[PDB]
Amino acid sequence: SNFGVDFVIHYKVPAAERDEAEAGFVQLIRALTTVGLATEVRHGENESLLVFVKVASPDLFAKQVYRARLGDWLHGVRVSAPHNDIAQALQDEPVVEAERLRLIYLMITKPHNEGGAGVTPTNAKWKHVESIFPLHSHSFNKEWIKKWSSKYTLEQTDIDNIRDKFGESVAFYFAFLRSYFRFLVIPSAFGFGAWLLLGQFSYLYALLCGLWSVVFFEYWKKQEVDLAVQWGVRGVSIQQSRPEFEWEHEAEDPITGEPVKVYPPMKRVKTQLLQIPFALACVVALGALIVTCNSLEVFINEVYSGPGKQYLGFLPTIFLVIGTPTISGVLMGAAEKLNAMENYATVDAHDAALIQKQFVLNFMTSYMALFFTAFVYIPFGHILHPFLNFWRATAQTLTFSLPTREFQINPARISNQMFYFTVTAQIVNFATEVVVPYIKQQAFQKAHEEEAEFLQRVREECTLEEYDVSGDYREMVMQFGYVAMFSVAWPLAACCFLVNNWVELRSDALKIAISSRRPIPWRTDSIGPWLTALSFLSWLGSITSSAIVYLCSPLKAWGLLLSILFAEHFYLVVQLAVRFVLSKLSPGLQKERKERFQTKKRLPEEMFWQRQRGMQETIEIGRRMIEQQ
Amino acid sequence: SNFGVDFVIHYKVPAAERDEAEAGFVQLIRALTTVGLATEVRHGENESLLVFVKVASPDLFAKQVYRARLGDWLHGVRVSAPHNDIAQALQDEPVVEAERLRLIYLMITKPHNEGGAGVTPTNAKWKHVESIFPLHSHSFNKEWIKKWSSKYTLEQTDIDNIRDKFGESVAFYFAFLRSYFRFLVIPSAFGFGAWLLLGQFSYLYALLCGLWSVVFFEYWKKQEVDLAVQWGVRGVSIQQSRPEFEWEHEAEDPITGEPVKVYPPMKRVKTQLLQIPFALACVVALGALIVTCNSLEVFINEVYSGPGKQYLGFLPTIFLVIGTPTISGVLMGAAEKLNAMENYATVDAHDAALIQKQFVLNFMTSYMALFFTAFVYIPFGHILHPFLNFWRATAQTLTFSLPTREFQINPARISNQMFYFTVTAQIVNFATEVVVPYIKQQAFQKAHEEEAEFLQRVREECTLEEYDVSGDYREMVMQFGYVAMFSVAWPLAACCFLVNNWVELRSDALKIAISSRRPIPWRTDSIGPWLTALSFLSWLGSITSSAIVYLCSPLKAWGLLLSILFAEHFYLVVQLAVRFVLSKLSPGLQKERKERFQTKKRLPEEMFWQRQRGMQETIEIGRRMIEQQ
Ligand SMILES: [Ca+2]
Ligand SMILES: [Ca+2]
Ligand SMILES: [Ca+2]
Ligand SMILES: [Ca+2]
Repeated sequence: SNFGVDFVIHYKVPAAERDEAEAGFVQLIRALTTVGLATEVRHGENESLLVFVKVASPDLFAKQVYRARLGDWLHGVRVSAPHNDIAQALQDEPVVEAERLRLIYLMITKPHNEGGAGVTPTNAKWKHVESIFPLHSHSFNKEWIKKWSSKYTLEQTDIDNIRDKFGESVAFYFAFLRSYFRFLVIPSAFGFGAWLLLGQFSYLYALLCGLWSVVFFEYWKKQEVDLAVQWGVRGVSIQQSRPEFEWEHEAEDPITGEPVKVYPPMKRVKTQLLQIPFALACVVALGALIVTCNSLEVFINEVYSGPGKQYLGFLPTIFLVIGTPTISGVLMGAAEKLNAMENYATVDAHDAALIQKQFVLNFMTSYMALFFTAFVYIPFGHILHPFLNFWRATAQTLTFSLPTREFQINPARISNQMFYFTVTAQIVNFATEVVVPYIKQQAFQKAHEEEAEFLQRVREECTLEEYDVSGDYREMVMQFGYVAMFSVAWPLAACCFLVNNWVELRSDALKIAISSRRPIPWRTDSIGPWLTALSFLSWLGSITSSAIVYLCSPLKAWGLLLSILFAEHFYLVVQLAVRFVLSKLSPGLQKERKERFQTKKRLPEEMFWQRQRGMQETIEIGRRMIEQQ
Repeated sequence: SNFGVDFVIHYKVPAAERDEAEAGFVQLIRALTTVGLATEVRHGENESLLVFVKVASPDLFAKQVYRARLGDWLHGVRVSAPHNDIAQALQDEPVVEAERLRLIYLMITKPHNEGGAGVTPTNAKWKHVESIFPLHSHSFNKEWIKKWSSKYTLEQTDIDNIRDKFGESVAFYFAFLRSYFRFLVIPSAFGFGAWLLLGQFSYLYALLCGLWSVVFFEYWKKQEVDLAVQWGVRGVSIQQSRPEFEWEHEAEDPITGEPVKVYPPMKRVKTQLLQIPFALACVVALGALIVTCNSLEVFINEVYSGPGKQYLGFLPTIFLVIGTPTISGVLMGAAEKLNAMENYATVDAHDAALIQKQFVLNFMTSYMALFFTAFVYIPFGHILHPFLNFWRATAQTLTFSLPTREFQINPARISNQMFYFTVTAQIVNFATEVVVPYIKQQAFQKAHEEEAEFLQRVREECTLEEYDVSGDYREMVMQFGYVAMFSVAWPLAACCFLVNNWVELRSDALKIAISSRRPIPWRTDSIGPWLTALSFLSWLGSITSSAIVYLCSPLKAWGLLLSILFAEHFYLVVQLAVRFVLSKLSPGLQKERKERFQTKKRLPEEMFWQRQRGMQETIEIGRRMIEQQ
């Protein structure tokens, strides 16, 4: 059990600049004391100095919590008006752990004018402060793992508990994974049905796959809106600006009427418009390598008859493994250099821009081999003839002293590639994610009274790295892209993916439990830029499915064009119909509208009109007029 | 000048059922007296009985106006909170004429439980009440016409005055017409440039026309939102239900917490799903006639050599004129019968459904001849061979006693048709709209003291019909469809349209001034279903332009398919970019958010933490720890 410790600061001290390190330590202690948090100090690993900080006075902390809740309600991020006095607001809803931890973290690091102290390491006057991290709970982790590992389905209460404990981002990711796993069932069902009844490359399968993709996307959007409203986060616009921000001037904010720094959006749009040449450059760089190694593989495997073919067959795999990391790193460095000068105000926008910049690289790294195999190899077996000859010539130049074989296309290559990507890639990915990092950490670790165990545990936790949710989102997005794009060439893929997803729904949890330290609980409204990635992947799959089903079934061009047209237009019509049907039917919006309603409700001219100046006289004159007529 | 009269009721009395008519008259007088409005009675045309009604007590009317304003603010249709007491709300903003007239009309006709009396003629117990209409003002009409006829451009003040006087629907229509006229300038500019420099059937012209169409649509949507917020109408949801409504049960409204009748939306969607067979049936019915008369015209004009060709050349025009009205009437009756059982709650939804049902008929009536000429005649001159032979055979059967000529396609047919539709159709439409109805009314008209002139004027106004804004909207939509669809075949069209639009911007006003009586001032939020019509017309034109430019320039199919693909994808990309750019940049939303913001703001555990219980001691022990290290 934790010893009442709220936050821990590492504060590594190098051997050199000892006076500067001591000055930083005393300044940090002074700042934390003047903020109003109780602090201690203990030993580090070998040169650091671990310190523990916690809240001292519960009453002032409760007052600050109430003020933060009032501000959040005032800014419009929640729909429940708090009580006027602090007598039941903290009793009707207890202060959850995540909210208290987030408030403490915001107190620790913020500008001195409004917050407590700018203890952020990126200030350039606060160095040697390596990281600030909270502490894990062993009993809760064990109970959560045991409960989750022995249940066939997960109700909303588990996701609510995850939101209460670990914040909103992890809960959103787990809810998205649960929804994806639940919606992946129908894919598997009718894919297995088609594989049993029909054959390979079926048009109906592609059409129904597009329909399922659009239906799932719309339903997930609606459920995401509902969940965002339920948890009381909406447009979380209120975040503080990044320290590295450049502004031309300061004006008056039209909403709050406060002086804020203003940067025109036209300059930002003009800077953003330059992304296209970067995309083209990375596209060319990745293609010129992937195609080359793939062609080398086709040469080595297909057209060759010399001994020792098995030994030489591993050349392109190690070539890719050695080569693609450095190209990816150079391109990522260029993308970071580009994004640094974009002048993004909020940190979340900066992270979204970085994710969008990386997405193209991950997309091609995942799909270029399949695209080359399915669009260049199977339909046209003669376009690759000179490239092969090229390689053959080099073989002669390599030999300096060779038999060959007539080239014939093998239709089973795509099935083997899809089977590999569906089974072996998933198995290797799970092994790398779970087993090896724990073994590495344990091997690295192997090589006062009543508190030595706690100190050892906190040191071990400080040794570990920080957990990130971007990787899991990227993996799930790539899996969905595979399903939406290339499932028409091997219908049994989805079923296998389903099984993997189930294991992931627990495996990722284990990754949080033991192999990483608890992240800082942040608040987010949506999953982020992944919605656009999902939409683009679905749209591109809607075309690629029909292109593959026509080009891999003398291949008239007009037939392929007509198939692409029909598939795309059917996808658009289905999307419109699904959107209309869903819009015709959300408790969250109704609740917000009702709350707003309740809040609002809580607060010849004169003589003409004199002739018949009565009731009986008018009726009498009307009767006389009727009788005269 | 009006004699203080607010509203006029006709109350025609037939010769038969005199006792029933008298009973209705006395009941109506009693109801209007018990509501609280001063009423008179005068002579009619020959058997009717005109009555005048006005508000009696200004104080109670002002109180009702304030209550209505408070209710409107409470329901969320306006963003300005009224004053607590009636001392400056009626002084800061004077009660406009349109609002007072609308409130009086709502008082006159409404259910007796909440309103004054159900004087609506569609109640089946209130007959012989032909119509309730307000009175025009001659001085204001003359001044408005004189001011508008002598200004090159119109500022927002004129539209604001129109909104103040004639309500919101007419003001919205005039604002839309002004925006369309202003945005039609660039069309004319580069169309004239292309006609001077390039030749006919240019691809760049079609691409830029699509770009202009999407840009104009997005800008109009933004301006419409801004104008709707400015005038204090938003989601005008608050309208009373139609008397002819069928409900399964009554439940609690989630918003206002009041008992309202509930009809499930799934049944309505299922009923709406049957529209497709009706559309197909009307499509076939219109095509089977238009194609037949067009083919007869081609026979008579092209392949014939007998005398008296000019006399026989007018056969298909009179054939269309005689034939299409009855088909249109039958189809409209069927559509009305279908829409009556749709069970639409609000009257505006019913009108929108009727407009959407009619739109297909007007669309094909306008565009079928051009489609047949541009897609069947010019590219393939041999598909029409047997149809011609068919007609020729009948000629023999007609002769019962003939020379012919070899059939050759004339490329100038499309230019002549477009020139006709651009010049002669507009001239004839303007003449029919303006000149003939006034002459007909004057010819029909030709064949107590100090008030005879007013009685004659009111009788003449009662003679006229009711003004409707649907026709002008339909005409403008069809004009925009022509511009977006078939301008690539004759670039000089847009310029001519521009001139016509200018005249219309005054001509329609004249139509309101003299040829029609003032409509009941209603409130609307948007133009209605015309947004979907504009979007569909633009999307279809984006394809039709490229199809025409490729098929009318040995016509390989793959080239046409590729052209269609490229044009549609370019249109989609341009639409996405324009939407993003516009969203990156609206004062109305900012004002509403600021108003909402202001409204919201108006309201080993114990001993571990004891070892260093201070500030100086912590620093001293930290220094000792550092020294020991
Ligand atoms: Ca995995
Ligand atoms: Ca994962
Ligand atoms: Ca006209
Ligand atoms: Ca008009």
